[PDB]
Amino acid sequence: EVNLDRYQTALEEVLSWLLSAEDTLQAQGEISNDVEVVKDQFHTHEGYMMDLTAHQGRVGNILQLGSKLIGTGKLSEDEETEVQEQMNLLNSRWECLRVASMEKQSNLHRVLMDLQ
Repeated sequence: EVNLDRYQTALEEVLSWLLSAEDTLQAQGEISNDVEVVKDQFHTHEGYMMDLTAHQGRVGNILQLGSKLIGTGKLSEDEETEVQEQMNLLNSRWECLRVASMEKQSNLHRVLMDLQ
């Protein structure tokens, strides 16, 4: 029961962080025509990908905890359904950010190999 609570506490935290990191990526806007802003944008996004990587460990940890909870057989019908929906969401929201962050990294690095 404390498992099911420690899990759900980490889930809201990572999930919230995930909406925030989306927020951040979608505020960044467009890559600069100015090679000077671009380099800044590039070195900023590299700290973003460092941050991404660390939170990738948290997402997996919650995926492990969630799964094992299901696996114990010790969850009720509803409890299981919910842990199941939560991991869909965690999987899908993570992958959506992870892909856009990788695009951005590529577009940023490509536009600097060009211009800088």
